[PDB]
Amino acid sequence: VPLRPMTYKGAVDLSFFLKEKGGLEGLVYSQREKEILDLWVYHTQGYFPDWQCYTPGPGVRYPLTFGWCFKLVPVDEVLKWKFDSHLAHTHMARELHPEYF
Repeated sequence: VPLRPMTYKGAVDLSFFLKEKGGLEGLVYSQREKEILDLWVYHTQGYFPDWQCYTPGPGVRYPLTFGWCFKLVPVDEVLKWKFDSHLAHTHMARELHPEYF
């Protein structure tokens, strides 16, 4: 498909797709593993890969983009992808760090 920007509408439906149909959930996070993912999504769905960002360490990393419903939790610093459907409702990345926005 053609080329388009991530949108909340889109982000949400995506968050679903991946959860619902396959294993991102609980996947150890990594730089490349992210990146790969980006493109993948892109090739898959023509989203310009500039929307997959999370808040900085320590602890739980919150997706920057409102409506992308995955965060990165620690293991016991090591991060695993986790799905959470409330980040559809709460834009955590925002109260935590309104500076960027």
